[PDB]
Amino acid sequence: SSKPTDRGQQYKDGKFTQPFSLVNQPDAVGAPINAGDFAEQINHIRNSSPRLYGNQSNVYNAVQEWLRAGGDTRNMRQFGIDAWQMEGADNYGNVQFTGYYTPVIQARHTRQGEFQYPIYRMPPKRGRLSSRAEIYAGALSDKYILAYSNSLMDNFIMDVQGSGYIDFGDGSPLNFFSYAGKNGHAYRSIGKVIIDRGEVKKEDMSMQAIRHWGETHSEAEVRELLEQNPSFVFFKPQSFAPVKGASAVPLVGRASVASDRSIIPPGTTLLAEVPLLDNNGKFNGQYELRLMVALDVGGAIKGQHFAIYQGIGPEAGHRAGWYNHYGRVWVLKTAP
Repeated sequence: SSKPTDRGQQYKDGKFTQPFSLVNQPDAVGAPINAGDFAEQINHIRNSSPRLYGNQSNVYNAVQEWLRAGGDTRNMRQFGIDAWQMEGADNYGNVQFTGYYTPVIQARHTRQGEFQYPIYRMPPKRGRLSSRAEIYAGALSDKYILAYSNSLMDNFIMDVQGSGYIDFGDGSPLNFFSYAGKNGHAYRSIGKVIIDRGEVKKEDMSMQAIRHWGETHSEAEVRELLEQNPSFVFFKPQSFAPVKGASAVPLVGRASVASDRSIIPPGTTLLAEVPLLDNNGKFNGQYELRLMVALDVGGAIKGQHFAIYQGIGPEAGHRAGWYNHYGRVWVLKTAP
């Protein structure tokens, strides 16, 4: 018998042969520890997607009533809540949990250390003529610099997206910057370049592939590559815009996940025992009972697999990085 337990896998609920198994009562003790966050998450659905809210409020309401009353898994029945245990990837109830987050651009107000890569606001017409290479070489006046970032590649991802969040590190709130304009040069595919060079395989090309490539190469190498795209993007300050997933609903850290729309539709409520990790990123045998809502999707997120949205910034990125563990999940539904 081969039953590994190094990644959080457990084998105390027997074998499952159906995608969803209705349980008398979840094999989980205590109450969810993220009630507050869950309430905030539901509110976001009520305000940002009234159509989805109206389709799942029966579940949200029942769950909320259960939580205020105590939140003990042994008392869910009286609220009409049914718990459907997921089979897991190994058919033993072990569901795959990865992590994901919203990256932030670290920046400073003046050139210093690694922060040598300026992000610009719209310059006058004449200044807009310069190609990327020329701007890199100092074509634009310093007065149009919005911030000095520590990553040329991150600046390019931002160019493609059209917006991004900048963290100046001074404790102030995150600054959101949105599309303001562009230079006079047509863009060229950076993805295409690293493909024709045999750096990345055609099927592996994604924004994350380009992002990762920049992290493992020198700025000199990144600059050389980036210069192949003469287009350049200009930005403007914008009032904060909360991060939304594919359901167009603002995501709340560790209270929302990305899931397979085929087996777990958006708005679906999840009760999960999430494996706890330390600073090193290792499973210590401890679990966390959380309530989460499927509000996003992904290309590599299919089947008995959930990607827990960790939030925004470096801390969230650390958690989202070393996350590839297993836990138990019960879909909560109201008895028809």
